[PDB]
Amino acid sequence: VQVNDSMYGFIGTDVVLHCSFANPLPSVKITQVTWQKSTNGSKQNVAIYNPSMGVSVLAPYRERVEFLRPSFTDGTIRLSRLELEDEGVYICEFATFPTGNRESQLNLTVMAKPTNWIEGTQAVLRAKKGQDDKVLVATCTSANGKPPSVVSWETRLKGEAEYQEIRNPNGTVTVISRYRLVPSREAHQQSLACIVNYHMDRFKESLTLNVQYEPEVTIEGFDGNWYLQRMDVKLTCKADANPPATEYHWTTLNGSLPKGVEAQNRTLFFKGPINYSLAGTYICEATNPIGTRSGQVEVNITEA
Amino acid sequence: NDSMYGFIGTDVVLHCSFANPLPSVKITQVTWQKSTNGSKQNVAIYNPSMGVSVLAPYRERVEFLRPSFTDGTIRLSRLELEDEGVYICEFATFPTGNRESQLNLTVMAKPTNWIEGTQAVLRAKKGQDDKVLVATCTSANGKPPSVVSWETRLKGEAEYQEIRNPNGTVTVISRYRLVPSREAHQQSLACIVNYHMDRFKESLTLNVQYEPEVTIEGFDGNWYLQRMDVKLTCKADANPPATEYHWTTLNGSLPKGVEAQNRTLFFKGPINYSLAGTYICEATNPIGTRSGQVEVNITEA
Repeated sequence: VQVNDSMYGFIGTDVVLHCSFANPLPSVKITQVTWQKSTNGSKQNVAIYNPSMGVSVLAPYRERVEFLRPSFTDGTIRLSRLELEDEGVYICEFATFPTGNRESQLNLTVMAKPTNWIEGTQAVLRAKKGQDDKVLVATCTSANGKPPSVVSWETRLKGEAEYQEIRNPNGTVTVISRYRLVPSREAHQQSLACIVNYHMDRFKESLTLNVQYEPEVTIEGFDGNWYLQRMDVKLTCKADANPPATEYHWTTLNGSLPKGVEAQNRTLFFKGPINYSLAGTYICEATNPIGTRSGQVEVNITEA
Repeated sequence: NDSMYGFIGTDVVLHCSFANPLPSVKITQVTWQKSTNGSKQNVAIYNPSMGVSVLAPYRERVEFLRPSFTDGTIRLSRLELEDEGVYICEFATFPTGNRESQLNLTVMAKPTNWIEGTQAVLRAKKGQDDKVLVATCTSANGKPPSVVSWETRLKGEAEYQEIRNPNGTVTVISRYRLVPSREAHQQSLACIVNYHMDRFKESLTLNVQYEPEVTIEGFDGNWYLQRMDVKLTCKADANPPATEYHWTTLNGSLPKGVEAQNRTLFFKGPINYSLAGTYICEATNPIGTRSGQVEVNITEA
C-alpha cells in the first residue's frame, strides 16, 4: 500500500530485483549500495556493494543472491531458488556523498502451485426410500496453493457443495470441497467432475458414482402372437438392481403358477401347446441385498 | 522507542553511536535523514574519507558534535514546529551492511495566557434565570494543549473550547457564565492554566449592580417614656449606591414631630406611648427601589 512496485515469482524460481541510480552527476560520489529486507519492523541486511571494497552477501543469502552488474549506478540483484520465507519488502539504498541517501522499495510475493485431487467416498451408497439424508459422495482438494485456488464442480447431479479453506503454517492455503447429495436411482453411474482453477491453469478429474438400490423389474418375452397350440415360448425377468438380484420367484395375479408352467432361474418357460387358459398376468419378484420388488406382464392369447 | 522533546527556539542533541566497533567492520558513511512521515529527506552526512556535509535547509542549524567512526551525534539549533518528525541515523558499514537508530522529535510550545471580562454591565434581576458571560480565559498557541480551570467561590458554569491551529499548536478558551446576583458582587474570579507543571493565575473582580437591600438600625431594646432626642438610620446596601431615601409608617403618617433628613429619621425630645409602630425607609437607585422595616417598642423602662 506504501510501495508502488511489486514482484511475484514461484517457489523454486529466480527473480531479478532492479535498482538503478537515475541521474548521476560528477558531483555525487556513490559511496555504497545496500539491499535490505524487512518483515515488517525488521530490517535486516541482504547484500552490499562498495565500489572500493567489493561485494558482500550476508547469510541466509550467501548462495542465492548476486549483483548482476555492479556499478556506480546499478545495484540490480538476482535472488535464486525462491522460498516462501523470501516474501517481504526489499529496500535498495544508494549511499552517496555529499548528497545523502536515495532508496527504492519493492514487494516480493512468492507463489505456489497447488496439488489437486478428487477422491470419492469410502462408504457404500444406498438409495433407500426412508433416508432423505444428504450424504458425502466426493471430496475435491487443492492443497498447499498460494494464492488459494478456486474449486468448483461440474455434474448433472443435484447436490450441495461445501467449501473449506485452511491457512497452513507456511502461508499456503488448502481448499477442500465436499459434494453431498441424496443417493437415488438416477444418480447411479452419473459422472461427477471436480474443477480447480489456479492462475488460469485448469485441473479436472472425474468420478463415477456407484449407488445401490432395490430391484426394478420388467418382463420380456411376450410378442404379439402367443396363438393357440403354439409351443416352447418363455418369459425372462429383467431385474435392474444394484447389487444384482439373487433370487427370483414367479407367480400370477390369479394365484400360484399353474400346471404346464415351471420356473427355473428367472426365466419362466411355457412347455407344451398354448391354450386360452394361460392368458393372464404373470409376475416376477426379484430380490437383492437391498430388497424385494416385483414386475408383471399382461399376457393375452391370440388365434393366429 | 526513543523520544526527544524540546521547546520552540531551543537546541537539542540527537545522539547516535555505534555500539561495538569491531575489527572487521569498516564504517563507510554516517547519515541523518528526517522522515516526515512516509518521506525521507537528507539532513547531514559524515564520511570519514570525504568529510562532513550538511544539507539545506539546515546548513546553519545542524553540526556534528564529534564526528567519528562511531559517533554521529548532532545538535539541531533554533527549534521550530516544522522540525517534528522521526530522525533516522544510519551507519553504513562494510561488509556487515547498515545499522540504524531512530528517534521521535516532539516540538513543544508554552501557551500564552490571559483573561478578560465582559464589557457588559452585569445587572442582577429577579426572574432572570439566564446565565450570562462574565469572563473569558484564553491559553493560546500551546503545545501540547494546556489545562484551563477556574478558582472561585462563585457557582457558575464553565464551558471549554479547544482549537487546533494550522501550525499544530492548540488554543484553549474557557468561558465562565453565571446568573448575576447580589452575592456575586465584588467576588473574585480567577482563571488558572496548568502547562507541564507551570501554574498561571490571573484574577478578575466582578461588578454586579443590584436593587437596594434595606436595613434599619439605631433601634434600642428599651425606649422610655420621654427619652431624649433619638434617631433611626437607614443603611441601604446597593450598587450603584442609593441616591434617594424616603420615610413612612405602616399606618401612613409620620407622627409629628419626627423629622426626616434623608436616611436619618430624628425624633425630637419627648417620646410617648404613641410612636408605636412599623417604620419604613424606601431607598432608590438606578436599579432599584426597595424598603425595610422596624417594630418600635416603648415602655416606662
